[PDB]
Amino acid sequence: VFRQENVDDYYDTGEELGSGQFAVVKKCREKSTGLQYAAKFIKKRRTKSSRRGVSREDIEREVSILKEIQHPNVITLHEVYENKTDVILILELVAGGELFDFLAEKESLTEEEATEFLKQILNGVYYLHSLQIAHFDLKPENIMLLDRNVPKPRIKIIDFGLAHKIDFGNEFKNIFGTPEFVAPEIVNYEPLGLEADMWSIGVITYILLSGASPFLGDTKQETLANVSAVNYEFEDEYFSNTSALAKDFIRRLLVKDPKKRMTIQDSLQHPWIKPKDTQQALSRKASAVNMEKFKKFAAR
Repeated sequence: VFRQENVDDYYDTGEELGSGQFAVVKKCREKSTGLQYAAKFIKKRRTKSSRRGVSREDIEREVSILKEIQHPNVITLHEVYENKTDVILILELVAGGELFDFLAEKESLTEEEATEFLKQILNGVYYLHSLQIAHFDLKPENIMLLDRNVPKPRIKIIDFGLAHKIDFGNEFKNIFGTPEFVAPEIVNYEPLGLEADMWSIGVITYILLSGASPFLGDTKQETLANVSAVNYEFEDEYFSNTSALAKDFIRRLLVKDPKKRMTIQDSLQHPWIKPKDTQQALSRKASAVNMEKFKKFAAR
């Protein structure tokens, strides 16, 4: 059971900010404080038999995950309402748009500058994993900015509709997510855990440095074969001004066996992320993101 009052008693709701299949997001303003939020209206599935709406079980999972988390790089739940047909999540307002679109507006980006945005994603996932929460849905459109018009912008990780508590005593298996971004164990209906987020971080980093999707094929089913076999390459047309350390980073994340894939702790320590000496910090300032190609990717 959630707040029963009419959301309109405490909030002035405004214009639409987007819409998944089962949700509408509007801008809103809390009457008692004048602060701005965003109200996500999730459609309740009313009859078990129905394909429309979201089950109570899926909403309660999202909400109790969201209630549980408090960190500068993940989105904050303010408050939760419900009525006959919806569950209404009052969420923090993330106004800066997708990180990839903002990066596409620069004249260039060194591997050094890129690592500073990526450190923010790494910190968010670090916090999550330390609470045994797997996001299960990391992809660029879920990496946002609080505010784009400031010196050093803050990354916000959004969208917990797929997130789960990993419980030590029981396998979790499922197929879900976007084919280009999901790990092999997801594709193959094998046991899942925190390692899937690590594979998605690999896919994101690859795209950030090159503007190419590592596993994207000509049809959905080709993309899945690509993922499952770990069929990827660093082709020179894309990666020829990309350092050895960045390549090694991606390679330790894009790995079929999840027990052998890098952990979140391991990756905060990797020498691409934390240089150990002058040669390593040099060649990271010296290396550039492939900007011409990258811009094209955020353009599609």
